[PDB]
Amino acid sequence: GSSGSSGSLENLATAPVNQIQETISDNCVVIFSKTSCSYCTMAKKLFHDMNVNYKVVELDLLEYGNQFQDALYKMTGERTVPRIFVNGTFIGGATDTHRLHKEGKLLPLVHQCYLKKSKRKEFQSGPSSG
Repeated sequence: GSSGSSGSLENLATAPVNQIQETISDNCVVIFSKTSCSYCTMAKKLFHDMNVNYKVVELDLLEYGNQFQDALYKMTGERTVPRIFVNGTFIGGATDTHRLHKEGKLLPLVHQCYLKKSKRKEFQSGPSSG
């Protein structure tokens, strides 16, 4: 916690939020959690047991954690952890994600990120200069 000399941050067009959007877009499953909660392990245990290659990231340890921490809070609307992101959509948290698998509302997506990738007759948005 820090008080005073607050209410002013450098201006830039490279917010930490955009950096994440790309991560979830490329990757298949990203779990943004910290090392201050217990549920943090639940998520890992859930996927780990499912044998579904997952990608967790500890913000607490990350120097710029307080940053990527907020950006997410806006994409989810809450500040709870861990945080599971599938297909650029906050399907829910540790508990929620756990329930889905049961109702089979999580697998249907897990088999999508990778699906529809193999080279095929399809136009995709890509950068180009010369």
